[PDB]
Amino acid sequence: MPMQMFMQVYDEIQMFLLEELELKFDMDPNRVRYLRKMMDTTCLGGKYNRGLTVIDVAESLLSLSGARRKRVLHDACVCGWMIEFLQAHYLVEDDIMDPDVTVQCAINDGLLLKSWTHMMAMHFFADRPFLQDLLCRFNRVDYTTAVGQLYDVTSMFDFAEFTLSNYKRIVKYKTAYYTYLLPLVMGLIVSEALPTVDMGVTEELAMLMGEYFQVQDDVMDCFTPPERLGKVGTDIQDAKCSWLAVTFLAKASSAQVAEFKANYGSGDSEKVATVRRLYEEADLQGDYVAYEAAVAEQVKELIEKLRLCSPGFAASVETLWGKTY
Amino acid sequence: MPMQMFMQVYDEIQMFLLEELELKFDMDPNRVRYLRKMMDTTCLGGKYNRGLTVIDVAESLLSLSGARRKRVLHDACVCGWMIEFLQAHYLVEDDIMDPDVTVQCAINDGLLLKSWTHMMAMHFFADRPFLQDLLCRFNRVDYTTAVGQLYDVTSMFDFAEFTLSNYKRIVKYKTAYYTYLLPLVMGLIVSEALPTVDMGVTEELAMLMGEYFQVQDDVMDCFTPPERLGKVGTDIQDAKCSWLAVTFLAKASSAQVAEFKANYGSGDSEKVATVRRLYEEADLQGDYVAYEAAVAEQVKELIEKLRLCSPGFAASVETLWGKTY
Ligand SMILES: NCCN[C@]12C[C@H]3C[C@H](C[C@H](C3)C1)C2
Ligand SMILES: NCCN[C@]12C[C@H]3C[C@H](C[C@H](C3)C1)C2
Repeated sequence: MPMQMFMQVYDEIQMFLLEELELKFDMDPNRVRYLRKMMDTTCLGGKYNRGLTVIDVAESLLSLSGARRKRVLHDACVCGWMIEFLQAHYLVEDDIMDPDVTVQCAINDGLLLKSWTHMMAMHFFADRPFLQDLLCRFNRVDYTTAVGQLYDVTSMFDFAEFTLSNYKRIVKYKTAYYTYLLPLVMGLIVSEALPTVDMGVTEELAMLMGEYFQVQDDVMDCFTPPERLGKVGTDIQDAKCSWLAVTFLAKASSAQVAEFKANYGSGDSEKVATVRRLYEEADLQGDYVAYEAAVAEQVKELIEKLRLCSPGFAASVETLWGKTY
Repeated sequence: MPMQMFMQVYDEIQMFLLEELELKFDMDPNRVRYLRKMMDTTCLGGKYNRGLTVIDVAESLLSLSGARRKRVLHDACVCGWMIEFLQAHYLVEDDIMDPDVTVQCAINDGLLLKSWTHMMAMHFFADRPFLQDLLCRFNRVDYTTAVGQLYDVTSMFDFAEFTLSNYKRIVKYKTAYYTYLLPLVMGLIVSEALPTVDMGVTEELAMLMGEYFQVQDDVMDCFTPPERLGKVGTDIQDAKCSWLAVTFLAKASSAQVAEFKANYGSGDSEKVATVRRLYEEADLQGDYVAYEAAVAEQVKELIEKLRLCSPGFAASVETLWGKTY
């Protein structure tokens, strides 16, 4: 029922957007089918964890507070696709980062994908009291993410910034807000229970879960072989401010730092291997286990303060945490 | 007073955005001064016709309807910078269209410039009744523009689309809405006189003025020498669906069309010259004078229907039309 309802609303949303282009923007059939294909390509095929989290938060708060149920569940599905379309937008912008009409069209796709989040919200929520508050929180998180991307992309320019506090600054702004905080908040807004939750504990839980997720992602990026990871690990070659790099630099010897600094940020297979060798000598995959355990305990503790005053909200945050854990 | 007040609010807006980054987003000084420089580079140096039009519409509707005056004029300046920042955003995206951190940063700049339009509106209008209606109309026009860019960029793929109705479809969506309609509407919203105007005549006037402007721009792009135009004309080489191309194809002989089709869309200086030669033989610069006269009359007529029920609104639309004429 969750995933099948999510896809049914996707069809309903795509139909509205495409017909709006045809009826109001004078779009010809050829371009409408092109945008249908582009929309399907960029928005489908993932796991929908962000979008399904909105649904899971909504179903809890209506059962643990008949016609209002159908409306709140449908809104949740629309909110979930807003975040999924937002995610599509970011991925397209990341592809560009890696008279050419294919680049013109990718740029155009990125803009349309973002605009579609506004168009679908201005339609399906036109008569909701929360439309303005929803758009403002959504836009604020999107800005947050663009700021986190700036931090990420410049973290090796101005190793001074290879610190744990700065790594958390990147993770929180670049990933945690739109991936963990925004799905929860949007489920609260469609359930009209926004002021009934402690946003401090909720923000802290989202920051922690995104941190937990990003550290595991950083370690897998370096040690998981390409065919099992789903991609080729690129953090070392790209000089990324990863959890491994910042943890290494704090426990490395002076000449190990010299060997790291001379090898980091290169595509040469042997220097990349030298970095992997350095990481293993420092027992970083052992520190990784301990670090995730500590965060996992901090997550396990903060969920209980949340349930003291917001019981039903907490079960979905546990469901979301299990998707990460 | 108009331009000096517009720049004073720019300083006030920049200060709020940068301090917000420092106080709320944990941004370090080095990156704040970088974003100050980026903001100044992309947003200043133009003519501010879009932003100053909002001011000119606002000052008319308060004098031709003490504390309310200062508020409406300040709002207008903020609305004007929203459009100017939106214009900065589009120009940066156009530059991209023409592990590289300069491309990463340009992409990031484009996203920030757009987000800043939301951040500055959610701040300075947080207590205004029109905040939601403003954001929805602004977002709709931005979507319109992305759609017009799609039409523009694909007009030579799928010469079938080299038609006058399609040229007007590009101009209207790609340029006219955000350059001519949006400044007028935003002046109406800060003056709270939105339902007091005939939006049909207003939309038609904006479409016409953007058409008038774009035809003159197309002709100058081809015949005005580079040092006098401010740039190198690129429409022929890029196979653009220009006013010259669509007007030529309707009055050309079969072999002149064959000579056009064989020469259009190339960077070879001699084929570009062959296209310019073809354009002159068809007396397109004479048809250009007649065409602009006809539109100019249609503009001169529709401004009077607008003043019948909306007198003060019409003087600013005349001021805006004079900026084009
Ligand atoms: N390397 C991935 C290429 N896939 C693309 C998917 C989508 C957005 C971009 C432009 C096209 C449509 C092709 C990137
Ligand atoms: N060809 C023009 C280069 N100017 C730039 C201005 C602004 C936006 C982009 C990235 C930098 C900051 C450099 C383009």
